[PDB]
Amino acid sequence: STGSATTTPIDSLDDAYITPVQIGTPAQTLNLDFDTGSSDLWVFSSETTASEVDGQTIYTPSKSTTAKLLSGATWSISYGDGSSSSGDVYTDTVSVGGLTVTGQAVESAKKVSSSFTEDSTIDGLLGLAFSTLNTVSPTQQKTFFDNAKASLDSPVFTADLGYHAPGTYNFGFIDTTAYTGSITYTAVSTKQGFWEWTSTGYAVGSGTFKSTSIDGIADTGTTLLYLPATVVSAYWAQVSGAKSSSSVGGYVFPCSATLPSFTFGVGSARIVIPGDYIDFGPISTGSSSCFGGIQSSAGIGINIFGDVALKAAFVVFNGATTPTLGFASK
Repeated sequence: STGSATTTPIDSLDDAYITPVQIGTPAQTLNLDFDTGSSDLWVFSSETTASEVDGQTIYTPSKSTTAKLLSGATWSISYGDGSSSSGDVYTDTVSVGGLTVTGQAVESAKKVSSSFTEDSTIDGLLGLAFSTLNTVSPTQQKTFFDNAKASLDSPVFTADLGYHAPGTYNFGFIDTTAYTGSITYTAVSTKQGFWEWTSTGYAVGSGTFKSTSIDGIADTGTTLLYLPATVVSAYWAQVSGAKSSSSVGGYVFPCSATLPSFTFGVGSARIVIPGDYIDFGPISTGSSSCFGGIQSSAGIGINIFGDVALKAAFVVFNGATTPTLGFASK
């Protein structure tokens, strides 16, 4: 089998991407944030505290004839950005882009943190990291990809995120028309439950390539590109007027400045992030100070190749017995 779904930026800055997902019988369609950095499929629901729902579409398991309470099961997550949520668990039928899983754990939120309430466009998350990070207790549950894997034509999914435009998540096949050149594959460590890999280095604009190992994760659920302070300092040094602002909490720059591209290495191959991808607009409405899309990972404890980086590539998440990551230009 295969599946193919369009993924759409939630706003004009590509702060996140939503993908429609069919849950239950009859189908309830929710727009979920596909997140290769986490491993829970959780949704706004009829069980969510009323005051914490503000425009989201909810899953109502009582209206799904295929829903079954996973007795005794609870879940609770606190993301790397101070956001959290918790609740109970149902198993139900979940379809993405024509690909159907029966008995998928659907984690129904009783509580969500304010940041989720405040984002009306995101109805929940669909985790695509490794199932070892799933938070369901007492019995950890599998991700949508893990459950689909053996049925797929090939045990892979691909992320093709757009810049200020829709893109595509495919399951079970590689669309050879969606990228240029070849796909370069690179080793993955699953030791922290992430799609974790080592970039071979970077370049700033037309500058010379610096060969250096940068261990980090491919994370569709993180907006920005978080890299070591040395690397980030070297980037913003080439933007006149750019400064790191403690009050804002990162590098900012005047919108009149021209942003250089940023290149990262995948083996001997090179992915070029155009300068425009690194502009995240005024820090506040009407400000001439713009927020940067490349920021320091110091104090995160891990480097994160988020949407800023991934949307410059066609990315293969290969779930073979030994997982690997593939990157192509597009």
